[PDB]
Amino acid sequence: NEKEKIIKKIAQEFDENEKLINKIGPNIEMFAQTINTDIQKIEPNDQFGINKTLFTEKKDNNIDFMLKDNRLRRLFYSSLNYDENKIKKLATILAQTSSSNDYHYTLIGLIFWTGFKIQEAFESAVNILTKDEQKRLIFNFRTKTVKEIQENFEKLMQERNSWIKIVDNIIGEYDKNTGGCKADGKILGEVIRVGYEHELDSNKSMQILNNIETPLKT
Repeated sequence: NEKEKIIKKIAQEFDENEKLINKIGPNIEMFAQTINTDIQKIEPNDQFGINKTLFTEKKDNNIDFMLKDNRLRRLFYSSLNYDENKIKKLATILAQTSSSNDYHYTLIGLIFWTGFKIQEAFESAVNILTKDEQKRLIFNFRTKTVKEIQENFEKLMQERNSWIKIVDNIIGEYDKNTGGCKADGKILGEVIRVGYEHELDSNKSMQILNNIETPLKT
Protein backbone atom coordinates (compact mmCIF):
# COMPACT_ATOMS: atom_id res chain seq x y z
CA ASN A 1 0.00 0.00 0.00
CA GLU A 2 2.74 2.36 -1.08
CA LYS A 3 0.30 2.05 -4.04
CA GLU A 4 -2.85 3.00 -2.11
CA LYS A 5 -0.93 5.98 -0.64
CA ILE A 6 0.28 7.25 -4.04
CA ILE A 7 -3.21 6.68 -5.58
CA LYS A 8 -4.96 8.80 -2.89
CA LYS A 9 -2.47 11.66 -3.48
CA ILE A 10 -2.93 11.52 -7.26
CA ALA A 11 -6.76 11.60 -6.98
CA GLN A 12 -6.43 14.61 -4.65
CA GLU A 13 -4.08 16.37 -7.07
CA PHE A 14 -6.65 15.83 -9.94
CA ASP A 15 -9.51 17.19 -7.74
CA GLU A 16 -7.55 20.25 -6.61
CA ASN A 17 -6.04 20.97 -10.08
CA GLU A 18 -9.52 20.93 -11.54
CA LYS A 19 -10.75 23.62 -9.08
CA LEU A 20 -7.77 25.78 -9.90
CA ILE A 21 -8.38 25.41 -13.65
CA ASN A 22 -12.16 25.98 -13.29
CA LYS A 23 -11.31 29.44 -11.95
CA ILE A 24 -9.86 30.57 -15.32
CA GLY A 25 -11.28 28.13 -17.85
CA PRO A 26 -14.65 29.89 -18.46
CA ASN A 27 -12.79 33.19 -18.78
CA ILE A 28 -10.26 31.85 -21.26
CA GLU A 29 -13.01 30.48 -23.48
CA MET A 30 -14.72 33.92 -23.46
CA PHE A 31 -11.44 35.73 -24.17
CA ALA A 32 -10.58 33.34 -27.03
CA GLN A 33 -14.01 34.05 -28.61
CA THR A 34 -13.63 37.83 -28.06
CA ILE A 35 -10.12 37.78 -29.60
CA ASN A 36 -11.43 35.91 -32.67
CA THR A 37 -14.30 38.44 -32.96
CA ASP A 38 -11.85 41.41 -32.85
CA ILE A 39 -9.64 39.77 -35.52
CA GLN A 40 -12.69 39.47 -37.81
CA LYS A 41 -13.63 43.19 -37.49
CA ILE A 42 -13.31 45.49 -40.47
CA GLU A 43 -10.87 48.30 -39.57
CA PRO A 44 -12.26 51.68 -40.67
CA ASN A 45 -10.32 53.40 -43.51
CA ASP A 46 -9.17 56.20 -41.10
CA GLN A 47 -7.74 53.65 -38.67
CA PHE A 48 -9.49 55.52 -35.82
CA GLY A 49 -7.11 58.46 -36.45
CA ILE A 50 -3.92 56.32 -36.11
CA ASN A 51 -2.67 57.24 -39.57
CA LYS A 52 0.04 59.30 -41.26
CA THR A 53 -2.17 62.43 -41.63
CA LEU A 54 -2.24 62.80 -37.81
CA PHE A 55 1.02 61.16 -36.71
CA THR A 56 4.04 61.99 -38.90
CA GLU A 57 5.96 59.00 -40.36
CA LYS A 58 9.59 58.43 -39.23
CA LYS A 59 9.55 60.26 -35.93
CA ASP A 60 9.38 57.16 -33.76
CA ASN A 61 9.84 53.44 -34.47
CA ASN A 62 6.80 52.34 -32.46
CA ILE A 63 4.60 54.91 -34.21
CA ASP A 64 5.89 53.58 -37.54
CA PHE A 65 5.15 49.96 -36.60
CA MET A 66 1.55 51.05 -35.90
CA LEU A 67 1.32 52.98 -39.18
CA LYS A 68 2.64 50.05 -41.15
CA ASP A 69 1.02 47.00 -39.65
CA ASN A 70 -2.75 46.41 -39.29
CA ARG A 71 -2.18 43.39 -37.00
CA LEU A 72 -0.30 45.55 -34.45
CA ARG A 73 -3.07 48.15 -34.70
CA ARG A 74 -5.63 45.33 -34.10
CA LEU A 75 -3.66 44.27 -30.96
CA PHE A 76 -3.63 47.83 -29.73
CA TYR A 77 -7.44 48.17 -30.33
CA SER A 78 -8.02 44.85 -28.47
CA SER A 79 -5.78 46.10 -25.60
CA LEU A 80 -8.59 48.65 -24.98
CA ASN A 81 -11.38 46.09 -25.38
CA TYR A 82 -11.92 47.40 -28.95
CA ASP A 83 -13.83 50.36 -27.47
CA GLU A 84 -14.03 52.42 -30.66
CA ASN A 85 -14.96 55.71 -29.03
CA LYS A 86 -12.12 55.35 -26.55
CA ILE A 87 -9.59 54.40 -29.26
CA LYS A 88 -10.61 57.36 -31.44
CA LYS A 89 -10.60 59.73 -28.43
CA LEU A 90 -7.09 58.60 -27.29
CA ALA A 91 -5.78 58.89 -30.87
CA THR A 92 -7.16 62.44 -31.17
CA ILE A 93 -5.66 63.37 -27.76
CA LEU A 94 -2.23 61.96 -28.73
CA ALA A 95 -2.15 63.65 -32.19
CA GLN A 96 -2.33 67.05 -30.56
CA THR A 97 0.57 66.57 -28.10
CA SER A 98 3.67 68.64 -28.90
CA SER A 99 7.12 69.26 -27.40
CA SER A 100 10.42 71.21 -27.98
CA ASN A 101 12.73 68.18 -28.12
CA ASP A 102 10.22 65.89 -29.98
CA TYR A 103 10.05 63.60 -26.99
CA HIS A 104 6.22 63.56 -27.30
CA TYR A 105 6.76 61.23 -30.27
CA THR A 106 8.70 58.83 -28.08
CA LEU A 107 5.97 58.97 -25.47
CA ILE A 108 3.27 58.33 -28.15
CA GLY A 109 5.32 55.34 -29.36
CA LEU A 110 5.71 53.90 -25.85
CA ILE A 111 1.95 54.18 -25.33
CA PHE A 112 1.22 52.27 -28.57
CA TRP A 113 4.00 49.76 -27.70
CA THR A 114 2.80 49.18 -24.17
CA GLY A 115 -0.70 48.44 -25.49
CA PHE A 116 0.15 46.04 -28.26
CA LYS A 117 2.76 44.18 -26.17
CA ILE A 118 0.45 43.70 -23.20
CA GLN A 119 -2.35 42.42 -25.50
CA GLU A 120 0.14 40.20 -27.37
CA ALA A 121 1.33 38.59 -24.09
CA PHE A 122 -2.30 38.25 -22.98
CA GLU A 123 -3.44 36.58 -26.21
CA SER A 124 -0.42 34.21 -26.23
CA ALA A 125 -1.35 33.05 -22.73
CA VAL A 126 -4.97 32.65 -23.87
CA ASN A 127 -3.81 30.70 -26.99
CA ILE A 128 -1.48 28.46 -24.93
CA LEU A 129 -4.11 27.61 -22.31
CA THR A 130 -6.38 25.59 -24.60
CA LYS A 131 -8.89 23.10 -23.21
CA ASP A 132 -6.47 20.24 -24.11
CA GLU A 133 -3.66 22.04 -22.33
CA GLN A 134 -5.92 22.63 -19.34
CA LYS A 135 -6.74 18.93 -19.21
CA ARG A 136 -3.03 18.14 -19.58
CA LEU A 137 -2.42 20.39 -16.55
CA ILE A 138 -5.13 18.81 -14.46
CA PHE A 139 -3.96 15.26 -15.10
CA ASN A 140 -0.17 15.47 -15.33
CA PHE A 141 1.05 18.30 -13.10
CA ARG A 142 1.62 18.83 -9.37
CA THR A 143 -0.96 21.14 -7.74
CA LYS A 144 1.75 23.65 -6.84
CA THR A 145 2.59 24.22 -10.55
CA VAL A 146 -1.05 24.41 -11.61
CA LYS A 147 -1.64 27.03 -8.91
CA GLU A 148 1.37 29.08 -10.07
CA ILE A 149 0.01 29.03 -13.65
CA GLN A 150 -3.59 29.88 -12.70
CA GLU A 151 -2.45 32.76 -10.50
CA ASN A 152 0.01 34.00 -13.10
CA PHE A 153 -2.89 34.02 -15.57
CA GLU A 154 -5.03 36.10 -13.14
CA LYS A 155 -1.98 38.40 -12.74
CA LEU A 156 -1.87 38.88 -16.52
CA MET A 157 -5.58 39.70 -16.55
CA GLN A 158 -4.88 42.40 -13.96
CA GLU A 159 -1.89 43.91 -15.82
CA ARG A 160 -4.20 44.32 -18.77
CA ASN A 161 -6.83 46.01 -16.62
CA SER A 162 -4.23 48.32 -15.03
CA TRP A 163 -3.16 49.31 -18.58
CA ILE A 164 -6.77 50.18 -19.46
CA LYS A 165 -6.97 52.31 -16.29
CA ILE A 166 -3.81 54.22 -17.34
CA VAL A 167 -5.45 55.10 -20.66
CA ASP A 168 -8.64 56.09 -18.82
CA ASN A 169 -6.60 58.37 -16.56
CA ILE A 170 -4.76 59.92 -19.53
CA ILE A 171 -8.11 60.68 -21.23
CA GLY A 172 -9.33 61.99 -17.83
CA GLU A 173 -6.51 64.59 -17.67
CA TYR A 174 -7.62 65.88 -21.05
CA ASP A 175 -11.32 65.88 -19.98
CA LYS A 176 -10.49 67.70 -16.68
CA ASN A 177 -8.33 70.12 -18.73
CA THR A 178 -5.39 69.56 -16.30
CA GLY A 179 -3.14 72.67 -16.52
CA GLY A 180 -5.11 73.91 -19.52
CA CYS A 181 -3.78 71.02 -21.67
CA LYS A 182 -6.82 71.34 -23.97
CA ALA A 183 -5.40 74.62 -25.32
CA ASP A 184 -1.71 73.69 -25.30
CA GLY A 185 -0.24 70.55 -26.85
CA LYS A 186 3.03 71.08 -24.99
CA ILE A 187 1.25 71.21 -21.64
CA LEU A 188 -0.63 68.08 -22.71
CA GLY A 189 2.58 66.18 -23.58
CA GLU A 190 4.02 67.11 -20.19
CA VAL A 191 0.84 66.21 -18.35
CA ILE A 192 0.99 62.77 -19.93
CA ARG A 193 4.79 62.30 -19.55
CA VAL A 194 4.94 63.27 -15.86
CA GLY A 195 1.68 61.62 -14.84
CA TYR A 196 2.07 58.38 -16.80
CA GLU A 197 5.35 57.49 -18.53
CA HIS A 198 6.70 55.59 -15.49
CA GLU A 199 3.38 53.79 -15.28
CA LEU A 200 3.84 52.18 -18.69
CA ASP A 201 5.12 48.66 -18.28
CA SER A 202 4.64 45.84 -20.79
CA ASN A 203 7.78 44.10 -19.37
CA LYS A 204 5.85 42.83 -16.38
CA SER A 205 3.30 41.22 -18.77
CA MET A 206 5.79 39.54 -20.73
CA GLN A 207 7.59 38.17 -17.77
CA ILE A 208 4.30 36.81 -16.39
CA LEU A 209 3.84 35.12 -19.80
CA ASN A 210 7.32 33.56 -19.70
CA ASN A 211 6.51 32.14 -16.22
CA ILE A 212 3.35 30.53 -17.66
CA GLU A 213 5.27 29.20 -20.68
CA THR A 214 8.29 27.64 -18.90
CA PRO A 215 6.46 25.01 -16.78
CA LEU A 216 4.44 24.02 -19.84
CA LYS A 217 7.37 22.93 -22.02
CA THR A 218 7.65 19.95 -19.62
